Amino acid sequence: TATLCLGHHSVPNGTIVKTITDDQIEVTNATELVQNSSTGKICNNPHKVLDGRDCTLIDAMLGDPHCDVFQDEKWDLFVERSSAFSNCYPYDVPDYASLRSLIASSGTLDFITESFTWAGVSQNGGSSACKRGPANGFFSRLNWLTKSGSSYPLLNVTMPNNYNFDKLYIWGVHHPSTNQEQTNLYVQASGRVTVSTRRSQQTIVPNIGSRPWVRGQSGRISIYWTIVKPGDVLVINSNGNLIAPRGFFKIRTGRSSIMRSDAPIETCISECITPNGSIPNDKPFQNVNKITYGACPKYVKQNTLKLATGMRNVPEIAGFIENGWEGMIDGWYGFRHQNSEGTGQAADLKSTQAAIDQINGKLNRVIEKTNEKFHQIEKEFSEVEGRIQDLEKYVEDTKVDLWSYNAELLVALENQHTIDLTDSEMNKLFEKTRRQLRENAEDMGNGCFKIYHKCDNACIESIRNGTYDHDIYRDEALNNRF
Amino acid sequence: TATLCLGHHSVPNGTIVKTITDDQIEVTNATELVQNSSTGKICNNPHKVLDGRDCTLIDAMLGDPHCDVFQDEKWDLFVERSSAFSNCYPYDVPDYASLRSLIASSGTLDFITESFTWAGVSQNGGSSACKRGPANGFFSRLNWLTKSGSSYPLLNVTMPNNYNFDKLYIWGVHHPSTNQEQTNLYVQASGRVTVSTRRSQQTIVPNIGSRPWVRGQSGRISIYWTIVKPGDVLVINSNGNLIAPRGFFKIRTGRSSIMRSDAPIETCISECITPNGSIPNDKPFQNVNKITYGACPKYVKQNTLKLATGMRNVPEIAGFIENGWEGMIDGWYGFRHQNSEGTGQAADLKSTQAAIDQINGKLNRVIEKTNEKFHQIEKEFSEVEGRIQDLEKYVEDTKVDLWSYNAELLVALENQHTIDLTDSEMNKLFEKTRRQLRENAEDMGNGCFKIYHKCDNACIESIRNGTYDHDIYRDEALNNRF
Amino acid sequence: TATLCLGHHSVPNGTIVKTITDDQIEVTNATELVQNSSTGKICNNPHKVLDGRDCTLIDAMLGDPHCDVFQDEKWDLFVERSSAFSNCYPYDVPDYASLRSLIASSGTLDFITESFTWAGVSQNGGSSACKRGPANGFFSRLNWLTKSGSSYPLLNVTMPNNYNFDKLYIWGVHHPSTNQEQTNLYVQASGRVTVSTRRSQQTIVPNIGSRPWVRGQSGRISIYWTIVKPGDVLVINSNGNLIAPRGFFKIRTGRSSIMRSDAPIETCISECITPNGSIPNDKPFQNVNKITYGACPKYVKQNTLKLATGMRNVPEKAIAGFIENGWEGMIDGWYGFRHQNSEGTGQAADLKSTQAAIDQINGKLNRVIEKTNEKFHQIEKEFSEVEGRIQDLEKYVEDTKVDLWSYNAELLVALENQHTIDLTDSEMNKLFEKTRRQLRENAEDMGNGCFKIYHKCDNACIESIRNGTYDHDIYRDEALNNRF
Ligand SMILES: *[C@@H]1O[C@H](CO)[C@@H](O[C@@H]2O[C@H](CO)[C@@H](O[C@@H]3O[C@H](CO[C@H]4O[C@H](CO)[C@@H](O)[C@H](O)[C@@H]4O)[C@@H](O)[C@H](O[C@H]4O[C@H](CO)[C@@H](O)[C@H](O)[C@@H]4O)[C@@H]3O)[C@H](O)[C@H]2NC(C)=O)[C@H](O)[C@H]1NC(C)=O
Ligand SMILES: *[C@@H]1O[C@H](CO)[C@@H](O[C@@H]2O[C@H](CO)[C@@H](O[C@@H]3O[C@H](CO[C@H]4O[C@H](CO)[C@@H](O)[C@H](O)[C@@H]4O)[C@@H](O)[C@H](O[C@H]4O[C@H](CO)[C@@H](O)[C@H](O)[C@@H]4O)[C@@H]3O)[C@H](O)[C@H]2NC(C)=O)[C@H](O)[C@H]1NC(C)=O
Ligand SMILES: *[C@@H]1O[C@H](CO)[C@@H](O[C@@H]2O[C@H](CO)[C@@H](O[C@@H]3O[C@H](CO[C@H]4O[C@H](CO)[C@@H](O)[C@H](O)[C@@H]4O)[C@@H](O)[C@H](O[C@H]4O[C@H](CO)[C@@H](O)[C@H](O)[C@@H]4O)[C@@H]3O)[C@H](O)[C@H]2NC(C)=O)[C@H](O)[C@H]1NC(C)=O
Ligand SMILES: CC(=O)N[C@H]1[C@H]([C@H](O)[C@H](O)CO)O[C@@](O[C@@H]2[C@@H](O)[C@H](O)O[C@H](CO)[C@@H]2O)(C(=O)O)C[C@@H]1O
Ligand SMILES: CC(=O)N[C@H]1[C@H]([C@H](O)[C@H](O)CO)O[C@@](O[C@@H]2[C@@H](O)[C@H](O)O[C@H](CO)[C@@H]2O)(C(=O)O)C[C@@H]1O
Ligand SMILES: CC(=O)N[C@H]1[C@H]([C@H](O)[C@H](O)CO)O[C@@](O[C@@H]2[C@@H](O)[C@H](O)O[C@H](CO)[C@@H]2O)(C(=O)O)C[C@@H]1O
Ligand SMILES: *[C@@H]1O[C@H](CO)[C@@H](O[C@@H]2O[C@H](CO)[C@@H](O)[C@H](O)[C@H]2NC(C)=O)[C@H](O)[C@H]1NC(C)=O
Ligand SMILES: *[C@@H]1O[C@H](CO)[C@@H](O[C@@H]2O[C@H](CO)[C@@H](O)[C@H](O)[C@H]2NC(C)=O)[C@H](O)[C@H]1NC(C)=O
Ligand SMILES: *[C@@H]1O[C@H](CO)[C@@H](O[C@@H]2O[C@H](CO)[C@@H](O)[C@H](O)[C@H]2NC(C)=O)[C@H](O)[C@H]1NC(C)=O
Ligand SMILES: *[C@@H]1O[C@H](CO)[C@@H](O)[C@H](O)[C@H]1NC(C)=O
Ligand SMILES: *[C@@H]1O[C@H](CO)[C@@H](O)[C@H](O)[C@H]1NC(C)=O
Ligand SMILES: *[C@@H]1O[C@H](CO)[C@@H](O)[C@H](O)[C@H]1NC(C)=O
Repeated sequence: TATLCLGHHSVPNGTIVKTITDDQIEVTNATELVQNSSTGKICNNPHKVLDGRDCTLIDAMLGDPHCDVFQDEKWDLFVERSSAFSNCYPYDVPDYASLRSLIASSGTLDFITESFTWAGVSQNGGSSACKRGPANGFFSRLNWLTKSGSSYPLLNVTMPNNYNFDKLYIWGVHHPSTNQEQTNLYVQASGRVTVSTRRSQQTIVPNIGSRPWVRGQSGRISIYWTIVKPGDVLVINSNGNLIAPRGFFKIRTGRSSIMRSDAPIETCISECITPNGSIPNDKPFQNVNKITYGACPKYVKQNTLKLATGMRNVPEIAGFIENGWEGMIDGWYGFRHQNSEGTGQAADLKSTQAAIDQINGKLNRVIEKTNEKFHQIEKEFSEVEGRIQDLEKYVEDTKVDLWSYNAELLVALENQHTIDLTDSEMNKLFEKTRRQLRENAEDMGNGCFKIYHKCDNACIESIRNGTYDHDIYRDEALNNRF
Repeated sequence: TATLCLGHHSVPNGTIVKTITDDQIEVTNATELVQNSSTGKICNNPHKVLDGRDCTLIDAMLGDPHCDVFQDEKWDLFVERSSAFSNCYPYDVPDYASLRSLIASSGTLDFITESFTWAGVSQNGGSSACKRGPANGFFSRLNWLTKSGSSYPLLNVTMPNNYNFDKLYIWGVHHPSTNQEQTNLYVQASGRVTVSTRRSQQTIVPNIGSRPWVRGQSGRISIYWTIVKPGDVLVINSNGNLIAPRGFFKIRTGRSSIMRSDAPIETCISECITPNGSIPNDKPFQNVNKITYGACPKYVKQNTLKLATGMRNVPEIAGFIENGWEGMIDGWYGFRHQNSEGTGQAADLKSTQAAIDQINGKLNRVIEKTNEKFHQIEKEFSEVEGRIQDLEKYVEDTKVDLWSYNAELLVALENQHTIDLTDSEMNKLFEKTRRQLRENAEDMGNGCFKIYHKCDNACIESIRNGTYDHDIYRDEALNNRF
Repeated sequence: TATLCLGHHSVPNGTIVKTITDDQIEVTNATELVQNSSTGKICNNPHKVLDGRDCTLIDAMLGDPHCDVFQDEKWDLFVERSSAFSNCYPYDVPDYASLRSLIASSGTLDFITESFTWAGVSQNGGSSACKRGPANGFFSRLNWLTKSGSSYPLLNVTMPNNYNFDKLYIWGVHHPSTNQEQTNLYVQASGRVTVSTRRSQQTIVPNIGSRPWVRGQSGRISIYWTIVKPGDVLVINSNGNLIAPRGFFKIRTGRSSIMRSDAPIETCISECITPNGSIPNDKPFQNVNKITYGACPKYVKQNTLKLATGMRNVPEKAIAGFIENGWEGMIDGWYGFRHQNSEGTGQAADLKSTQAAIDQINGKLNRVIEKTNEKFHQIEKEFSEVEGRIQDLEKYVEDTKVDLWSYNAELLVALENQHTIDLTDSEMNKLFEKTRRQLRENAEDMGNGCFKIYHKCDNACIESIRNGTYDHDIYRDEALNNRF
């Protein structure tokens, strides 16, 4: 007689995962699917990262003197720091967020000076709240007009767009603190500013009243913008309180954006940037921050998700029935034989290769490699606003919940199918071996066959290869069994 | 000889479910996953529910006399009734929804009086449209200023924030019906109101014109609000038409919200509130209302979803092949034996336990227990508005469709796997029994084994336990079978 | 002895699909789930499609002369062309998109004229920028008021809503180019327009200043609207610069909408319309356009998704069984028997297992996904100008929805293919095991899916085995001598 047993490998330290059917099952190998940490640094490649330091994007656009270093800059990602401050004439922007988003998306601050003529007024007004060295100054891209002599005439100027790209104009209106100041700077008791194209118009009447002192001044300035398409024309008509433009900004379509962060910038390479720093993108999910730029993993709420990579781990001649082989390091499935010569062991390459090829590349079949997103909505707020902020928060929360559910279900399903396939492979190998031994062998019921004839080492090798001929040993076996 | 059959339990009345593969299959037990009814009452525990009977939140905030009972109230959920009405001076709020949302989210009406000084004007103006008993009155939190003698001087007042929390100020502007009324109440022919901090400013010019009578009055009032951060200062500068504040409201961050409902409030306990009433949250899905507050099931479009909790139900010695055992009430899987002593029956505990432990707790592996949401967007509207309302409706519709698809797919998948696992358990038990009987038994092909030796009750019990020794009965069987 | 083999059909040209476990597996039949093409025409049935031609919806509402043919029209879908233009007095609409969406959703332009009284002013002002034939004209639904003699008195007019439906009023304000023009047309140096109900009010002060010439004019007009509920009243109070309404529009609730397209309209039937044209809706997914109207498939990013309809396709390499071998010579069913005997070889098919497999395969996708979701009026999804916050939010919402539905479609196809392959394999194995059960001890398995029967099993014996009425005892003893 002889013994031929079939078995599968096991490891001393396994990992616990979750399936559709079982909450905890131990397997021989697993991988983590959620990225949960960052180095805390922002890499300067391959995206062009521009550090704003102590300047906001709007202050750099307007021409705050301590931001003069930012003239005509370009970026892929503009990083705004929390220590930024303003040091010029106090101002406000109706719909600040929209202008900020527009400028950030455009990705450039290229400015072209134009030859405006302002007949009968003084130009280049200044203030002690915006100092350029020792002298009083103002925003570098704006022109503060006041009366000349004792008159402030009606201004009526035009500028056509004879290029083939769009023009962006930034202009403003001054709000004085008293009626006496209004008459002192602009002769008329009530100013008016009108800015129009062939398809749009805006008219502003200034507001008068005392306000809290900011850098010594109780007056204010309001900022507005206008876009002029190719073939159109801009007309400015005003009888007081005009803060004139000095030229226009180019506006482009691209993949630029802006981000708030305090992380330092270092020399390295990374495709995914968050406010916490750069993160690697080899995993499909991340838990670091829902604000991202570049090729990034999808944000989820879970901090860990384990995907099974090997078969179930069963502690440890016998077969595979509730028994694993801790002494096998040559493969996943294999044979053992007990004989007159002695015990021997070998592995099955075909079933191991089939299992590995099935397991490898599993998650790429369902989920995409990397989703690249560049400019998105704001997801953190500093002031309370109401309806629109509520809607933005609701949208983000809904998206996060749905993607977290997707990730959980996908991991559970994949683990279930991996376990099932490994078990089926083992059973198929056992059944094929049973098919080869037609009537000369019997199943012991523990995954092990007993062969009734003399099966030496060459006999076992013939069985393992698949060239076993039962007829040769048929009659003898029929004598041993009955 | 003897007969040993394997079988599974059956029930007289089963339930229909749907799987991935079959449109309808009958099982022995199932559970409903969608909650589709409410008692029609709102429970007063554990959330603090405040009923605004005849008052809206805005009217209670401003100080409508018939809302005077609501001064300095707090809530977790404010319930607005459809029979609420206004009984004071006619008014309107630019961006009513935003102020309503922010007050509701704050969750309190705590008001602190401040000592404003208004020099040269008369205070506490009233109207017959807002009666406090027999006398003419006004909103309790606002101060109506008019001329004193024959003059209305320029008002210029300031108030600093020396606390460590934010302040909310409510103020207003009066719109008269005629120019004569304008000059009669405020000496100047055109009023103006300016309210500012160091970081913001608002200026309002009143509108003059006749309007439809409301409680005898053709004039109107417009309401505005301002938030003052710690370390900032509020400045009010007015030439006329000012409705002054009397103090400030505390504004907080929390989980409070507001709801429109007509359901009565009763003494009970429930964690999930809808406009239809309170609902239990033991099920993962609900169909009652997409407006919810608290720990609630997810809203879906389906009114019923059945999850299988038992094996397939097959109508009814024989085995398990296309035959169930209605006479088995001691377990799920079991043995029957036919012998010289007589027929006998028993149940298998291990396979039953494995099946039950697999079935129990299946849905908790994929879906979360309860998602708590407190303040969300509005989902029902009474007027047509356009762009923003279209966006809100679109967002809600997208969310509902995606979650309904998720629920349908999850139920189908879980039912498929439950059926598969029960079938596999039965087959495994049969194969194990076949393994134990090595050569002394024959498979009848109906799920039954024919034993060709004398197998008495003790022999049956040895087979069932797993201690059956074939060698003892080997030779005799070989004589009987051949 | 005799031979009995079990096998399954195969085809000379199979199709590749993807499952959860395999990147590529070849099956005998598959179907495409994504619609990726259109005929380029919009069908005029069953929806009512109205071609705007050279007019926008707002211009047709206001009464632009070259749009006069659109008076009192109705639609289910309004189609705006890219060659539309305006040919009247220059104007602008604050919140243009909201008014456009409201009118498009209402679905009608039914107008009722009312008898307003404007005492002390002249009516029916016109311009050379808006010509009706040879004469100067104006919008047909608006009345341009102007001074009479040397005075422009204060106007207070009222109109009550005594019906049981809502009223929509469109009105406007004129912005002159100079102060002299302001005093010439309206005596007062600063005009004012107030429009109010019991629950709302709006007041407009006109703006003065020079603007670029549009059809000879530097002045402008601004357009506003007001809704009056049943039992309410409208009051108009003005002392200059008013563009008065002539009546009211009916406003309805329904499923009407508007779409931008240049596709021509033809006589045909189709339930789903896109800017590219009509598309059939027999498939659950589409890749043509994310803008749709009617009963339409869900938009996804993938251009193809193949769902398996048959079993795995195995080529055909002494008859053999189903083990790594298919039967190209079988055209009568999916699973079948073959027998080798003294009379000769014979073949037959199994009807029960084939029927079970087909009934499982048929109608699988309808169990999970709904047939058709009908959507009528939605948000805008393409923009011509940069705006900022709201446009960013709309684009973000649409992108999120598209990504989630694409993931759903991919996962569903993979899961369904996996289960189809599993069910076909299980059916074949079950048939083989049943056949093994019938031959209790009278036959031996060769291990290639084929049994060999030790006794004399003729054609009638084969048929008895196939039917399920084979009795082993009859041939028991004889086989027990052949085997041992
Ligand atoms: C309408 O109401 C507003 C608000 O109340 C008034 O605005 C105030 O106007 C006064 C006068 O212009 C302002 O007073 C000035 O404040 C400056 C800043 O003060 C800060 O810094 C100093 C020292 O750094 C601190 O001590 C102080 O507490 C503040 O923290 C001062 O620097 C100015 O000093 C000038 O006057 C002093 C007088 O002794 C001279 O010695 C100095 O050399 C210098 O000339 C000055 O005191 C006040 O800040 C404004 N308030 C606000 C909130 O901005 C309007 O004036 C009022 N309008 C009318 C018509 O009444
Ligand atoms: C600008 O245009 C508007 C719109 O027409 C005009 O506003 C109207 O002004 C008049 C005069 O002030 C208002 O008339 C008053 O209406 C009150 C409410 O009437 C309702 O209730 C009564 C009884 O409950 C009903 O019979 C009636 O049909 C209404 O349902 C009346 O109570 C007032 O009564 C006073 O006058 C009568 C006259 O006999 C006396 O007997 C009374 O004691 C009392 O003194 C009064 O009739 C009218 O309501 C306003 N209309 C609207 C829509 O509000 C402006 O006049 C106009 N501007 C100018 C400058 O002309
Ligand atoms: C404030 O600033 C604005 C902006 O500059 C000024 O607006 C301009 O006003 C002038 C005067 O009315 C306008 O001039 C007129 O332009 C018409 C259109 O010109 C177009 O078409 C012609 C031929 O088709 C082209 O050659 C031309 O380049 C344009 O493409 C002309 O048709 C008018 O012609 C009149 O004058 C000629 C003079 O020879 C006569 O022969 C004609 O019969 C006719 O009477 C006229 O030239 C100009 O278009 C306005 N510009 C814009 C951009 O709108 C304001 O005038 C200014 N306000 C003040 C107070 O200064
Ligand atoms: C262009 C111009 O007029 N610049 C002035 C400026 C403005 O007049 C003012 O900011 C408009 O609100 O004001 C400057 O300052 C003045 C002080 O020097 C003076 O003591 O008080 C004035 C207020 O009553 C005013 O603040 C400034 O901003 O530096 C002077 C500058 O030339
Ligand atoms: C604080 C004050 O002036 N209160 C007045 C009030 C206002 O003057 C008015 O609401 C401003 O629009 O008006 C009161 O009523 C008046 C009537 O008594 C009078 O017959 O007609 C007036 C209109 O021309 C006005 O309606 C009121 O609202 O009760 C009187 C109150 O003292
Ligand atoms: C109802 C009316 O007053 N219609 C005028 C119209 C308006 O006065 C004007 O559009 C208001 O801005 O203007 C018309 O044209 C005028 C020219 O004929 C004239 O040479 O120059 C005027 C400007 O100073 C004005 O453009 C028009 O629009 O056709 C004449 C019409 O009767
Ligand atoms: C990445 O940075 C964010 C900053 O927003 C961290 O999130 C905050 O974490 C603190 C500490 O737990 C909380 O108090 C805040 O409420 C969090 N903010 C938000 C918006 O969630 C986050 O923990 C950081 N992640 C890593 C891995 O460093
Ligand atoms: C819960 O209350 C809502 C009220 O919004 C009910 O929904 C309405 O039901 C009526 C009657 O079928 C319809 O005419 C309305 O169109 C429904 N409104 C909406 C917004 O869908 C709902 O039926 C109630 N549910 C239960 C279980 O009582
Ligand atoms: C249906 O029409 C849309 C029009 O938007 C086509 O999408 C455009 O295709 C062109 C050509 O590749 C691109 O340059 C544009 O960027 C696309 N626009 C958008 C918004 O995606 C689309 O290809 C058409 N589909 C069919 C099947 O004809
Ligand atoms: C576990 O699987 C990963 C593949 O994801 C492989 O890189 C790793 O070497 C495996 N671990 C062991 C111990 O084989
Ligand atoms: C059906 O299953 C539920 C558990 O989901 C259990 O409470 C109930 O008793 C079962 N019904 C029967 C008849 O066993
Ligand atoms: C493939 O399946 C479709 C239905 O899914 C059927 O119409 C078609 O005839 C099938 N092809 C063949 C060759 O049977």
